Amino acid sequence: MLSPSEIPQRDWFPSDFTFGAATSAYQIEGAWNEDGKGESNWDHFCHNHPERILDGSNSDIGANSYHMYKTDVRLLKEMGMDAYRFSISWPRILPKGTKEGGINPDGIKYYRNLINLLLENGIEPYVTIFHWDVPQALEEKYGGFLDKSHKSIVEDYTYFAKVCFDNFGDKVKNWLTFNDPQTFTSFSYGTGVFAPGRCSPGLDCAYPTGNSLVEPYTAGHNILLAHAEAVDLYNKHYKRDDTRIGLAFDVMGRVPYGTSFLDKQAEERSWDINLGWFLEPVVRGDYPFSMRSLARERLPFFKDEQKEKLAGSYNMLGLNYYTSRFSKNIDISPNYSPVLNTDDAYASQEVNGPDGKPIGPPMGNPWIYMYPEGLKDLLMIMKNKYGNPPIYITENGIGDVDTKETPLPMEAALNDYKRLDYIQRHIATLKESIDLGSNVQGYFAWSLLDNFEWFAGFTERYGIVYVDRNNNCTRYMKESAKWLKEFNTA
Amino acid sequence: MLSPSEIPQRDWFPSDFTFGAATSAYQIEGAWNEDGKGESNWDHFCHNHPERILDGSNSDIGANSYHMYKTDVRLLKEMGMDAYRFSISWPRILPKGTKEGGINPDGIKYYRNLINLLLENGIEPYVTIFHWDVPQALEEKYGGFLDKSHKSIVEDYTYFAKVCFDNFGDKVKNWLTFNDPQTFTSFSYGTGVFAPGRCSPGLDCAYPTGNSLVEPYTAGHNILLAHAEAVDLYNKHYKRDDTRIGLAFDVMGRVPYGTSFLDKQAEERSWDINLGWFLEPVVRGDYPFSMRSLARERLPFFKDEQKEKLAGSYNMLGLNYYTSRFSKNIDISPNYSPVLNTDDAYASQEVNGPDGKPIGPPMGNPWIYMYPEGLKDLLMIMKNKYGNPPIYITENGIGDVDTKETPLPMEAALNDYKRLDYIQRHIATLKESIDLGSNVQGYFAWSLLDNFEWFAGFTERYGIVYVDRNNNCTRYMKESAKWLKEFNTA
Repeated sequence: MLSPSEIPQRDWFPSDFTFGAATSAYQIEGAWNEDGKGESNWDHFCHNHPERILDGSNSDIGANSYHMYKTDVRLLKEMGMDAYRFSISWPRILPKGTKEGGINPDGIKYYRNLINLLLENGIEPYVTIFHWDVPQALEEKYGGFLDKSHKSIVEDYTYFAKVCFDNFGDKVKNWLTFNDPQTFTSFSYGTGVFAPGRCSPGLDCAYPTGNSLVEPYTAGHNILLAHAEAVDLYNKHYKRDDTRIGLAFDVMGRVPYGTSFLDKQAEERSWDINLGWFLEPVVRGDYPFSMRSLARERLPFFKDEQKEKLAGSYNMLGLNYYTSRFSKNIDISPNYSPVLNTDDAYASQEVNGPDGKPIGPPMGNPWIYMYPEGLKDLLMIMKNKYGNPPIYITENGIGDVDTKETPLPMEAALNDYKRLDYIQRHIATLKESIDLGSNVQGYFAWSLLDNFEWFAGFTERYGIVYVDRNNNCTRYMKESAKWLKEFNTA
Repeated sequence: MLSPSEIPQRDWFPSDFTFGAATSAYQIEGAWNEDGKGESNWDHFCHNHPERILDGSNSDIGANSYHMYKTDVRLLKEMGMDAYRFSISWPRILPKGTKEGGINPDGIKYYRNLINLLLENGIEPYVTIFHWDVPQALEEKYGGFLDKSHKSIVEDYTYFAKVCFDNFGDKVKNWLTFNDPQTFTSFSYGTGVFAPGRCSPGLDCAYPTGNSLVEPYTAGHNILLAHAEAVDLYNKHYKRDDTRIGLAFDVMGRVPYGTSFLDKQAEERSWDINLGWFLEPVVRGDYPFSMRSLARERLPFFKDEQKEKLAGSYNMLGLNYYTSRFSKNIDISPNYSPVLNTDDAYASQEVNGPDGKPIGPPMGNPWIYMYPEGLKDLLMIMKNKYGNPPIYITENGIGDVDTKETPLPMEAALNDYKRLDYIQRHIATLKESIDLGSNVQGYFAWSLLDNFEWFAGFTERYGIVYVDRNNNCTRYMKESAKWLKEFNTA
């Protein structure tokens, strides 16, 4: 348990530092087929493959934030949050996903009202343009981000961004093109645990007719081109001195498994395939050398023109941090063959070190182990290797397990001391990292609300604010939310 | 240049520290076809392709050390050298390079007498078994180290090794299986400037029908297998508590060209392809990860049993250092295709940094630039990354250019102050390295004598002792030799 002097204080950070909460459209909105909203890959996947969701649920209602946005703002305001990061639903704005399909007026109106209400309450909006919700129309037309041409999806995404810029740009000063590109490509096309659920034949996913060694890279390539093109557009016609744009990467810290220089090299390849994959291209205009030498022809090349648009295509960067892993070396040899795109790193990602102990105490769900040190390591890397750009921890939190077999009593769900302790530690880590020179400028507690958790469905509660789906999605502040309130209010 | 207090003193090093000089058989012996000595790849290359030698010479005479070894020993004694590193001519011991061809008694006689003379004069012999002089018989039989079976050359070398252990093991306490395996493979089969002169079609060498991207690796693989087999034989039947065996690697220091992390990565790949290529296998039993990822199938895999014999196959390691280079990153791209095996590191090795200035002052010939710091970097790498094993700088020196067009007058050749300054600086660097914890135990000035310099023929004088080939290879000490004498006997 942290001691009194170890609990972070708002005044530990500069006056302009940003503290907020975050969410994603498909996870909280609900109203999935309401007011003209088009169907998304996730609507499709959940409805057609409930057996691929842990509890067979879907986000038809989620946290019902489409209808309850005023309450979400009230909660953010009561907590004294400086900002709120949320995402826009592509199919809710462009039901057909394209210009020809037309812009959905109600979709525009919804985010318009949410943005104005936030600003009216002094909360700065950090708008994520895309969070895995691809219009099913594009998915059917050309496989969405699997688009072999590297043109259709890029054009349609760019137009989608243009729509957000045209309608919200006068109000929004912070844009995030993508969120978690690595998890999206690896889970949607590698292990196929995410919509549309594709993987190599022989693997266990809904559609074992893809290629876990190629499709993740194809999609990743399209995401980068889309990002570069959107940023080019924003810069040319929408940017203002006081506005910024970037993207957020999902990243787990990497620590050498053992003492051999071999594990340090494995650790190196691991940061590369996780963070480098999408970060290096926006920083320097191309993928990490490691990945190029290992994925080879399975990793598409950029044109010199694309490298240019990509290099430096951001004013700030988001970092979604939750845990870390020990990276253990795997030699190139006839005995080993990569199966998943992530195997190209030639390193196993271990939870337990050589002493058989976990890298950090388990937080509850199957993958989160508390290791704040990794966040510092990550920040030091951003600082010393990637130009120390403005950083925002766009996601940080834990999931409280709550299953039909082992329900989490409301009272316990509210007394989320483990979550509180975890959040406090990472915030403390940021304070340390800042003193060390890290250009981090904000922290967003992940999940303002308890909501849908993709393949985990509703088996986990990540919110700092409880949502009782049994009672009109009523929100109740958890101890974590209450401390943050005290923190920002102090 | 170096102030009085900066000049190294013998008392700067431990009393057991070793100071010596070195040479190689083909470069100094002469008597290429005397007393039953068989023809070597180098005898063949020089005689058949004199046009591939800068001054069209050969080493039929060299420094005539076969007949003049006695004076070589006297010089070494005069300088108070602790040890003498020389190599054994494979074809002189085994004219047909094999057991069936029989052992040549005169060959055994010569080295046996050199060894006894050295010892009776208190000079420790450090014997290099192979220094590029492959019996032509084996070359014609199966291409020598190009042996596609990875069997014949291995057994023939092992037997050659056995012959050496049998006849000299009782007196020799320090063995070096190979010397400069990287230069040998790269120059003999990559650029083709070394015997037999093979390179990829389209390249300029005597036999542009090889493969500069494959043959260097094949030969390298055979060298490693040969080494492991010889060390295994040695450890099982000849090694005594006071004897040691290893090999020596040629290595240029690598420094990132610019300040980008990309050049640090390039620097990394450069150490790997130059030093790691042969070092990592004898340390851990396999090639560097970088090389396997880049050379791929052109880099043979070791059987588990071979990996076992290779890992830890040495009691000491030799390092042949002369200069360093700035490693500049080269991205993997459809625009770049490796032509030479060395291009596999995706890094250009530059003499001049971004400021257009050379990494170090030019020492005279076309490739040596004085950069003592590079030696320290190398020693620290050995220390912190490769187990800090006993290290002997088995080679270090410079080559005084002496051509027909621009002869080096004897007076100018004897007053080799550039060489003297260069040697004193590297010796100082060893003292600094020892203080940093380096496990270096000795230093060998390269070229006891002025001699044949491979493709450079006699256009360069690397000796600390002048050899007047015009007279009868009469030897005269240079200022460098005189200082070393003062140094050792002070």
